[PDB]
Amino acid sequence: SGFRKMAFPSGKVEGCMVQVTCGTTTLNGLWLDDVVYCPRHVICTSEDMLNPNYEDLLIRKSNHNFLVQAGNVQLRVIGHSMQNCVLKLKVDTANPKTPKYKFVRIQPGQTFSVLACYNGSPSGVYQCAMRPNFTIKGSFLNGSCGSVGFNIDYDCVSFCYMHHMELPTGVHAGTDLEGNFYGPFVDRQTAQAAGTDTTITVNVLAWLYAAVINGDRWFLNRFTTTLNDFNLVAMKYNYEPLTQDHVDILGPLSAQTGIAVLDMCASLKELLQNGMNGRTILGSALLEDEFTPFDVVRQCSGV
Amino acid sequence: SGFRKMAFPSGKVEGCMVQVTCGTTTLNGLWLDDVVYCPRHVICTSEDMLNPNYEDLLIRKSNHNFLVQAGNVQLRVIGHSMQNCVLKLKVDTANPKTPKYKFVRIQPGQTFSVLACYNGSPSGVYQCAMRPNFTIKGSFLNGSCGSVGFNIDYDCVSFCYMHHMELPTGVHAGTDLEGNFYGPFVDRQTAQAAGTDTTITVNVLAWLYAAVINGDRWFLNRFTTTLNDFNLVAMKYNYEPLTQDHVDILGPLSAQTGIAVLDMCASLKELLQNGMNGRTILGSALLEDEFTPFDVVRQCSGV
Ligand SMILES: *[C@](O)(C(=O)NC1CC1)[C@H](C[C@@H]1CCNC1=O)NC(=O)[C@H](CC(C)C)N1C[C@@H](NC(=O)OCc2cc(F)cc(F)c2)CCC1=O
Ligand SMILES: *[C@](O)(C(=O)NC1CC1)[C@H](C[C@@H]1CCNC1=O)NC(=O)[C@H](CC(C)C)N1C[C@@H](NC(=O)OCc2cc(F)cc(F)c2)CCC1=O
Repeated sequence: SGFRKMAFPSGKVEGCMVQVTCGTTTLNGLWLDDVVYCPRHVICTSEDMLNPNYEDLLIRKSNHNFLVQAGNVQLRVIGHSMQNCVLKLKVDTANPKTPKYKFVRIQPGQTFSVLACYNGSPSGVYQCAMRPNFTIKGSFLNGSCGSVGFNIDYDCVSFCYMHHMELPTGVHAGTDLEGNFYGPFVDRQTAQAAGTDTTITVNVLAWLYAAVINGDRWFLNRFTTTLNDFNLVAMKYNYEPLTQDHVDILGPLSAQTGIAVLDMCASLKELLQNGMNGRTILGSALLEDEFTPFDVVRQCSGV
Repeated sequence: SGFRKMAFPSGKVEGCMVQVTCGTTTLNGLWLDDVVYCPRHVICTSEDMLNPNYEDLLIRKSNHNFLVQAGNVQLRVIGHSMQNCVLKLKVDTANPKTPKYKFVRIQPGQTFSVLACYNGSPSGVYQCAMRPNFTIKGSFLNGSCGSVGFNIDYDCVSFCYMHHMELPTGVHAGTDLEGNFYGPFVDRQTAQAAGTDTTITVNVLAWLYAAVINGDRWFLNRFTTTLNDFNLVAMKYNYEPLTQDHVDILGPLSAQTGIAVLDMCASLKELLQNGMNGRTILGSALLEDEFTPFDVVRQCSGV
């Protein structure tokens, strides 16, 4: 039946993207009700970026210094504040397309859709994971800042991510919609370290289950293992330690397949220890960790 | 900056999806102006599927036998015809959300976004290639039939694909919107062969260029090659033969990188002959052929 990297439909979020301009800097804003959210570094100059005092930079700016463009229509800014690393622009006009929405801080290992935007126009949509080190493996060029990540909950959009920066590793960092960075990152042009990039173990198990449901079951061995024994081998390969919570989350996938979580851990252990010998699992020659159990169920149940 | 499998924004296509029901069969329709398009096998019973005479099956049906539901509203069917393997239902109400659109037959090697739908509700969106053997590597469960593939041309939606069937290989087949199958497939439950699944060579070169633009350039060797010499090695590995058209399409990527197409062919030759030695290119341990040159430029230029 197939297994694919799948984003949520983007339409509800498309009608929320606007253009925000301050001096020479143009980027993306999120227009919900009568508030527009964007990265505060919209106020920064080329050289301000080395060590900006946002409080002093923001103080030289008034309502009329912000150009907020929905399509071809200019909105009137009647208020501004800084919340952490986001600028909230109060506007005269409530977005008539505002969907039912929430702001959530996502946890590491969870996935969301990114609607990649330039000049407040939606460009494309792809799925990302908040990696254990609070980075994402995105596709973000000059102009993409203010692009948002989100989940759809039948009708309700859960915004979880706003894009701010690229790290030397070719990897991306940003905030929740209250403007708190995921991870230790700051919005300034300085040397910044993402930690060691550990693998989301529960996600790899979900993906090996997806493989089995789709008839790909060569990597299944005659062995079994224990939490402590598997987790000794995880540690060696920079895998997140598997917990009983993780085992319980996988139970619907165990139940559907008839393969005990611990039997799947044994298979994973030998793949980690032996490699794949030029063989592939769901069209990949490496172990994929950017699918959650929910993602696997959703796609293998048809939500 | 990153390189990712990216779909078009789906919103324009979301407002075009309806539910089509005939007897016990429910699937997806495309509502454009006052016409609804869907797979003709909507009229089929469990056993009709072995060898259906669609003409005779369609003759036992009237306008009122078709239930077309846009959200919670029933549309009135005032006409029906069969065009090849699609049913066109004429409806009283023109879709008020009809975008500027075209129907195109895509060529093999070109890519499109699939909006995976169940019960006329959009589920998710992912990018596919029409493979040389006229199959796609999708994610399609019971209920997905009538889901469409499309390109966006600034404002104009180019619908190219409607989903009909799964092949034994776990691989998918369907029609253009005039109801002509891509490839030799027929809408009946019989043993059907996709041909040998050849690699789209121009796409792999585009992807090796994308790798280089994103700073991943280990697979570059000190050698060069000729069309005829590379194409002798392509043949061995079931790669599409590279033509001077293919070379010309890649020129903007050559020009931006300073790497001659033929120098990139030499790199590809040694990867095909030597493998990757457990190394990765853009996070893949195999050679990716589902990105076109346009896709690479679009993502590496920010369209
Ligand atoms: C957005 O602000 C944006 O799109 N702005 C509109 C173009 C005006 C961009 C998005 C980046 C740009 C390229 N691809 C992206 O995702 N972000 C920034 O400009 C960041 C602003 C900071 C204040 C957060 N920014 C500035 C630079 N930071 C830097 O040099 O850090 C040290 C560094 C980083 C690195 F990756 C390698 C190094 F060796 C050193 C550049 C990176 C960045 O994201
Ligand atoms: C749609 O019609 C659909 O979603 N219908 C709504 C559920 C009522 C489905 C989509 C398929 C179903 C599972 N995943 C899909 O993508 N298509 C069909 O039902 C096809 C109808 C035919 C008339 C085209 N269909 C029927 C079966 N065909 C078959 O058995 O062919 C021989 C075969 C195929 C195979 F893959 C392996 C074999 F060993 C033999 C099943 C497959 C199919 O797509």
